[PDB]
Amino acid sequence: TSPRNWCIKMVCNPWFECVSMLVILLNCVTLGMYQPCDDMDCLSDRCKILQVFDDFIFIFFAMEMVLKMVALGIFGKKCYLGDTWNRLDFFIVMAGMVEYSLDLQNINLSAIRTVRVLRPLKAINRVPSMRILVNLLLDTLPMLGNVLLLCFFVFFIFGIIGVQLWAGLLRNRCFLEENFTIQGDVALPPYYQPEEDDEMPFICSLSGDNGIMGCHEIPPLKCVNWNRYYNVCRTGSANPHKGAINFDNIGYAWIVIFQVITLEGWVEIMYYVMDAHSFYNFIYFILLIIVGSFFMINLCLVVIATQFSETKQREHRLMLRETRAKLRGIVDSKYFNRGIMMAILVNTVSMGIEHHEQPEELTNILEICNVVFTSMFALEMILKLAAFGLFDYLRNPYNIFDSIIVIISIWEIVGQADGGLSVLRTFRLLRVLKLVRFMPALRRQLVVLMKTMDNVATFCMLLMLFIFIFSILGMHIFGCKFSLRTDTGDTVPDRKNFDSLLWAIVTVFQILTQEDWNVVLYNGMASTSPWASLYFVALMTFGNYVLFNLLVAILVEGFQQTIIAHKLFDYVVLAFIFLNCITIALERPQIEAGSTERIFLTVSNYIFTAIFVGEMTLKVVSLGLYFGEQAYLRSSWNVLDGFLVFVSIIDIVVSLASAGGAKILGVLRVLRLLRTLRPLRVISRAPGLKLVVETLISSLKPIGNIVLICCAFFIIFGILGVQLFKGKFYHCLGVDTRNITNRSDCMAANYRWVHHKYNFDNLGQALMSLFVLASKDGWVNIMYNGLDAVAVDQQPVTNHNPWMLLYFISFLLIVSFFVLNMFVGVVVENFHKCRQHQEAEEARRREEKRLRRLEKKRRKAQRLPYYATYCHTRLLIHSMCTSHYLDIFITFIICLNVVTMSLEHYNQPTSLETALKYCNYMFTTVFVLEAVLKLVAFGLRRFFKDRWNQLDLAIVLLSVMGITLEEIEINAALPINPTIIRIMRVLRIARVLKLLKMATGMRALLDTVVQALPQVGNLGLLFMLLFFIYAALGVELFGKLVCNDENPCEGMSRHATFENFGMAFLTLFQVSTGDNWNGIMKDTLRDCTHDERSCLSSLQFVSPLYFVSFVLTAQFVLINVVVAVLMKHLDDSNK
Ligand SMILES: CC(C)CCC[C@@H](C)[C@H]1CC[C@H]2[C@@H]3CC=C4C[C@@H](OC(=O)CCC(=O)O)CC[C@]4(C)[C@H]3CC[C@@]12C
Ligand SMILES: CC(C)CCC[C@@H](C)[C@H]1CC[C@H]2[C@@H]3CC=C4C[C@@H](OC(=O)CCC(=O)O)CC[C@]4(C)[C@H]3CC[C@]12C
Ligand SMILES: CC(C)CCC[C@@H](C)[C@H]1CC[C@H]2[C@@H]3CC=C4C[C@@H](OC(=O)CCC(=O)O)CC[C@]4(C)[C@H]3CC[C@]12C
Ligand SMILES: CC(C)CCC[C@@H](C)[C@H]1CC[C@H]2[C@@H]3CC=C4C[C@@H](OC(=O)CCC(=O)O)CC[C@]4(C)[C@H]3CC[C@]12C
Ligand SMILES: O=c1[nH]c2ccccc2n1C1CCN(CCCC(c2ccc(F)cc2)c2ccc(F)cc2)CC1
Ligand SMILES: *[C@@H]1O[C@H](CO)[C@@H](O)[C@H](O)[C@H]1NC(C)=O
Ligand SMILES: [Ca+2]
Ligand SMILES: [Ca+2]
Repeated sequence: TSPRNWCIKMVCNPWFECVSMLVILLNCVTLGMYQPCDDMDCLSDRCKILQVFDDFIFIFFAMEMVLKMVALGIFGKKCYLGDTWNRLDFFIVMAGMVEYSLDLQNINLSAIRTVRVLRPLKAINRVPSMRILVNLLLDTLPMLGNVLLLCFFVFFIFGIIGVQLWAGLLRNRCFLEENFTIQGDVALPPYYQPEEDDEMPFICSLSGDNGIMGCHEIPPLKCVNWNRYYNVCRTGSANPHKGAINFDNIGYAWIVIFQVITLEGWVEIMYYVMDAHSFYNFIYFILLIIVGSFFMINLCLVVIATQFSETKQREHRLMLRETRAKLRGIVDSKYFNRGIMMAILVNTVSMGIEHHEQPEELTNILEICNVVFTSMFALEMILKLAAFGLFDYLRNPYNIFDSIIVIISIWEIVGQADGGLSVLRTFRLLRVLKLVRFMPALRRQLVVLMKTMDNVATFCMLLMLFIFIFSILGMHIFGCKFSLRTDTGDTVPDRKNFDSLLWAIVTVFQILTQEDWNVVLYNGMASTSPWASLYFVALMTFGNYVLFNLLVAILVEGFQQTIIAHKLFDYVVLAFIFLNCITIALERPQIEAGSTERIFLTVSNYIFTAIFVGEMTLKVVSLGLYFGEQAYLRSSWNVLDGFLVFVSIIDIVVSLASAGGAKILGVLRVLRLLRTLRPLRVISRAPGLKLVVETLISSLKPIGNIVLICCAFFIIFGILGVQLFKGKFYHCLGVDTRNITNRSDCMAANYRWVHHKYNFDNLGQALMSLFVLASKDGWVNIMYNGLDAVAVDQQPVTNHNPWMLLYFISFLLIVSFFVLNMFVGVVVENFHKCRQHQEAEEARRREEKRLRRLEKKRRKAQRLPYYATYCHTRLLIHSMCTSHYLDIFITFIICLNVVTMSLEHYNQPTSLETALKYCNYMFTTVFVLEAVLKLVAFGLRRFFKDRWNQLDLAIVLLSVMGITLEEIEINAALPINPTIIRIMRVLRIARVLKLLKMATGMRALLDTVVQALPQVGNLGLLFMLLFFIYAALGVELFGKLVCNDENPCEGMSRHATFENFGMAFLTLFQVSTGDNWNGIMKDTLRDCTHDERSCLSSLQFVSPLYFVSFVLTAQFVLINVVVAVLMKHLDDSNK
């Protein structure tokens, strides 16, 4: 109409969208200036003027809303409320309206002011690339419901188990005697806490509960052993971590299960449970990690990638002067280019040399070397501008880059006064970048990287919007609430606080990286209220398991003589290895020399070596070593076996030379190390593992380019880190650690000059620290040491140099992107391979698939026995009583049962327990009722043919057994061990599995997993084998690292040490998960007090290599498991 026609021109003007986006950004800026720790009551100039800007923004929002409705109409597909984000704009408009109205009413209500945080979210529709990406993501969400209901299963089952088992156990610290006698001066705390004010508790075990720590393992204080008086322990006070980790409710159990889903702070709470209740809870925690933490979130990645692929396909288908030439010859000589390559390589080698307290002569050598190299590069500059000419030089901008290097280098040489020495040295790294102009494959690889970034840009902008929104929200609800109490006289804020928007963003990024996010969780959820964990859950989930899987999907979709017998020899030699491996699983460095076990191990090694050399001889006489083709050494695995047997012979010969053991000890160490590799012949002597290892190696080459690029970035950033930090990572750890500046002041107080173990002195330690950063573990501590570092030899101060965040976050982001593109590379390769075959086999299956269609045509009607069940008092059971309306009843009763076990908690009112008992009776009776109905519906033919009614039978049998045993303790007929009742309550959870019948989508998803078990099982066997090899190596290497008070460990706490074999197999399982593995490495490389040669040994050279190789191999094996599942998923989606 005419009134609409007045404003359609303005509202449809792209200028209107431009000014809209501009006011969105200005609103974001006004939000950013919030200072919760400083902005109390808004009694300042900045506060009032920002309130004025927010008023203006609200005015503009109301104006744009009203014009858009009057010009587009209301409540219709073409009207204003047609598109989602128009409705969202409506929502924030009304929210601001009510906020302003309540502000007029003089009501503070800092619970609706927090709604402002949704305002930046309006920009999502004002950028078309963002619009289309978010539209696709929203459209691909609704197919994600299946994995989320799987999430509900694997949270609810374990939460019920936990609340039934460990309810309230966490509380029970260790108290004093009942009628205790003290002369006076009451300093004895009510219970015992080893560290001040209960951040590390001493959870005991009640009498009657078989815990492991039972209040007689307390440390004797070091006079008067006051601690020994802590005799008995009863419940009370608070659960551990400021009342944040417990299993009392089911909400708390869900919080804890979420924490161990993120694989952070895991062994801490596992050891709480072990302290309190039983030693056998590692089964509970490991079964959760394997299922809940790996087969769950990676199923989310698989489902998101697959569904996004098909939604992209769907939307796509919807559309459906003379010597110049002479000198030119020397330039492209194919020998001069390699000469300047060698020049640049030795230049970067020279650059990496410098370190802390470098030799006085060496720095002069380096500076003259720099002069030589810049002179050579300038010579190349002049010769190339001469033989080519000014225009020919500028034709390729790589020449421009080289000229830039030349000019900055000569400027650095000239700039010897000030300023230049601080920065122009730091630009020397660009000289390394000249290699790309030479190496060919590293041109196409970077080109395809840029092709990816072409689309990754919009996702990156989306990510920063998301992180900004959540940082604003956190800074609201947690603002100035993390004030850590006094420690040296003042309440120093936690470094992870939310007080300033800079710290808000860096803390939200920290949490997104899942490193020390539990510290923030506890320190926040004990500040506001226990419901504050929903914020962390929403952040971590919506970010990590949705947006990032979206990024992965974006990349993946973007890239589109004598007699010889060989009948059963392999199985028997595999048996012999099993035996050898259980001979290898016992050499703990604690068996006393000359014991029965030592002798048994020696003789077992003797016979096993005899058997293996015998089979080696058999094979070689069958084939021959290298005498022509098809010999013994024409295959890799035979070469490996020969290598192992040769090392075995060397070891036995040297061992028999034990006399004169001086100077050969290192040889013995190396020979033991190479012994531990012997459990690797299974791959050769088993077909599936052999094929899988070949497939791994084959998939390893197409990602080689990215690996080399990532290693180059590691070297570049390592040299950069050496440049920035030289010897700044020294801090005066003492009783005061205050009012002291430099080493001289520290020695004045005589405390100590402690040296951090993760530093940037050398380039090797630079690479170690960079690997720690890149693996998202313990990187916050390194970042704190980086920001705090002040100068060469004095105390770091808190946040001295907040600019290093750029380095410490840019490294994480770049390394993370390279790792993501490495995965995406594995998938593409594998798909290409299978797709090439696939169709061939599947064609024949489709020829058989129509036969299966013909098979169902046979199935039409074999006179089903409904009539025999008709008129026999059950004409209604078989037909009217087996309808879906009778199964909605069963599902509803299942949900009521779920929500009624979801109500148990510690110290519940007795009335609630009685009501739950009555509800259990109700539900058992009804389950019996439809069990009998189903049994009368049909005889025993289909009763054993359903394969699912048996599940109902088992459940009803468990339920009736449970209700029957309840009577036994009503009448006290027989003394029943409460363990039986425990098992029965905890097993009542089996009534949940009845939902699987209706959830056909979950059935399909779990199936798609199930027909991946060839590859998945072979990879799992490989993974166990890798743990075995690395555990044996670790036991041999770090076996004797004593952990006591005088050697305070950081990561190997109680059973995570390497002493035994299994105790090391656990710590390998812990390192693989990436929880406090950096702590374990710091524990190993630890100079001791000359108590042992292991501490003084070559640990520094070999411990980091051990840990890095293990972490890389474990992660790669897991990636290959995931890609196998994903390919089978795409194949199933094809059919
Ligand atoms: C390549 C990326 C993917 C991972 C980085 C691998 C590093 C963990 C490796 C390669 C460089 C090695 C470093 C080379 C040099 C050294 C110096 C070495 O000797 C020392 O300077 C400390 C002892 C001393 O001399 O006082 C300590 C081991 C270390 C850090 C090495 C740590 C382990 C390192 C093997
Ligand atoms: C192109 C579109 C899609 C980008 C959307 C993201 C922006 C809306 C976000 C990303 C970066 C944010 C900026 C990050 C940094 C700050 C600095 C901040 O100022 C302060 O740091 C003050 C700190 C203090 O006072 O203690 C003001 C908000 C602002 C500009 C933010 C405004 C909102 C920005 C631009
Ligand atoms: C996408 C949805 C499902 C999650 C998005 C996160 C927020 C919209 C929700 C989830 C967590 C909730 C918070 C949980 C904890 C806090 C602190 C909590 O502390 C108090 O009791 C202070 C009471 C007061 O004086 O306001 C009050 C509820 C609140 C603000 C909640 C506000 C709304 C939050 C941030
Ligand atoms: C079957 C093959 C293919 C590999 C299986 C080997 C391991 C999975 C098993 C078999 C031998 C078991 C080990 C047998 C003996 C020991 C020593 C044992 O040490 C002690 O308990 C001594 C301390 C004490 O007695 O109090 C710890 C368990 C452990 C490591 C066992 C851990 C689990 C092991 C390594
Ligand atoms: O959550 C995050 N925020 C972050 C912010 C910055 C940097 C990293 C961030 N992270 C990661 C943290 C852990 N987690 C999976 C790790 C690797 C994972 C993977 C690797 C590559 C890839 F392309 C997709 C998924 C994977 C999955 C299965 C495996 F078997 C091995 C490894 C999700 C991403
Ligand atoms: C070390 O700190 C003290 C304490 O103020 C100061 O006087 C001195 O100049 C500093 N530098 C030294 C001793 O080189
Ligand atoms: Ca950690
Ligand atoms: Ca981690």
